[PDB]
Amino acid sequence: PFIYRRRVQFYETDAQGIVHHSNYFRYFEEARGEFLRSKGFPYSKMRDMGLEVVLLNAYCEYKKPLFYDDVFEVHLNLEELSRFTFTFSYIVFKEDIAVAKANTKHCMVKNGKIVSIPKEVLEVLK
Amino acid sequence: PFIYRRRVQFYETDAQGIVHHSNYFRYFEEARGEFLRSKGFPYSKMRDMGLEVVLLNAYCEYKKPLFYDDVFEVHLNLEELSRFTFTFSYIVFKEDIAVAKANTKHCMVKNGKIVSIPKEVLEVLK
Amino acid sequence: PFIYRRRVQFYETDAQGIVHHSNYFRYFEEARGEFLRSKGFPYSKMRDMGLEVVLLNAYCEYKKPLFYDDVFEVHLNLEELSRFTFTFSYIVFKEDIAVAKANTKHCMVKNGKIVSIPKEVLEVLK
Amino acid sequence: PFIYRRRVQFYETDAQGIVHHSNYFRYFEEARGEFLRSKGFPYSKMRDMGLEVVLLNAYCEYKKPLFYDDVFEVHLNLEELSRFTFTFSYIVFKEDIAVAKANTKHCMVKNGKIVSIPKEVLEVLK
Repeated sequence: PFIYRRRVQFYETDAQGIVHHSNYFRYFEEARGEFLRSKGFPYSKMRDMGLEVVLLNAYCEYKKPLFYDDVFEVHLNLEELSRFTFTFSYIVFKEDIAVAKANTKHCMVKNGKIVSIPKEVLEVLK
Repeated sequence: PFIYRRRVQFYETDAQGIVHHSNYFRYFEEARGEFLRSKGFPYSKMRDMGLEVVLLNAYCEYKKPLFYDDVFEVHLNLEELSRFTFTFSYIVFKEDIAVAKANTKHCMVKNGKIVSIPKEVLEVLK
Repeated sequence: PFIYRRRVQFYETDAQGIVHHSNYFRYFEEARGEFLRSKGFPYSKMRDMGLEVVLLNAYCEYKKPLFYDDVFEVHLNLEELSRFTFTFSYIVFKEDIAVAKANTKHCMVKNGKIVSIPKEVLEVLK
Repeated sequence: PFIYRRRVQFYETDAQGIVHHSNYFRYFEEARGEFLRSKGFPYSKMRDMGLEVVLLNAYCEYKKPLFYDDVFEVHLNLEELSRFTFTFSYIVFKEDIAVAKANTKHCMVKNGKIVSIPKEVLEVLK
């Protein structure tokens, strides 16, 4: 898997003393960005071409909480890649333990229209 | 449905010029809270008993974006209610149009253990 | 003063069990947006005139915390209005107690350049 | 100065295409946490000693914007250290340009009461 390792910041918690559920999606976005950066085609360069990566749906299942200052890892895997869309899966680990699992499906946009994924992008995703 | 009506704030947008996907989960939480408040058993009073409502999983599908200052409505429906858990469904409307759909499943916790849903809570959920 | 009323949402808290200090600036932004809307000249209309209101500096003094589900008011007052800038002050009240005080200073841009505040905009600020 | 390095995440931007002003206070919090960790006395350890660091006031002056994917540094400096309070200042640099300047003032509590800053804590702040 591609691994993104991250520490919980205080502002990411809520009054329950855990990381708020909505912030997991932010962590997944950070992981996707580092995935692309690490492969040498950062999302920022995609945006310079006039490409947008559009989120279609997202799912997260929450098994155990994350606390302030916990070190955790998001292990990302490409699940599906078609002409128009791609799907990532994510497992969030803390110590030995899967603390959450998720997935996100995406498509791509240029000049206000859905475009098939450029071969240059297929290369880094694959 | 229970209806929650809300306007998009500037800080809820990102550089794509849309509401960031993670904020939809925050909007659903606001809707759940107003649902309970409106039925006269706000979540805050549940927390005073020493009850926690725990999110198990969440899903959102994104059909059309929301923009800064858009007025939108979250229409909430109780989908499932068992001894231990409950599931809400959500449709986000803007003007005539379903802009996203979602669901969240929850359970309840007291004194570090999963508890069956108190009859008082069943009453307001139903 | 212009009065903006608001309830604290659960995601606005952190593990300290209080509203995270950064969110106060979001509440002030909401208050400014409601003030401009009340005047019949929402910020969205300004954006449709190729204008941006740019924040110069911000300060907040935190006296007492806000907790999840607290109802509070933000009292907004214009402090300064000049050719190019304006300054608002804010007092956040909970029940009849001042819980925080703040101020923000702003200017306006068009075409990536600083413009004199349009006369139509001075009219609603004053 | 203590140097904290950071990259802008997409969710930290707003529709203006810049980092929302409220997020700067989150970056400063991250910088403080890294400073304390570097000293072998993370804030999490303080929490395990029934202590809380409470923010008194905060100020930020915004000179130039940060954009999505910008790498920047926060230079943290202790400005004041007294029996009960301490003050940090911050300069945010992008490339070699100061983009923002700020400061935060803090005190410490235990049992819901203000305590003198422990000697062990003064030792790592100084």
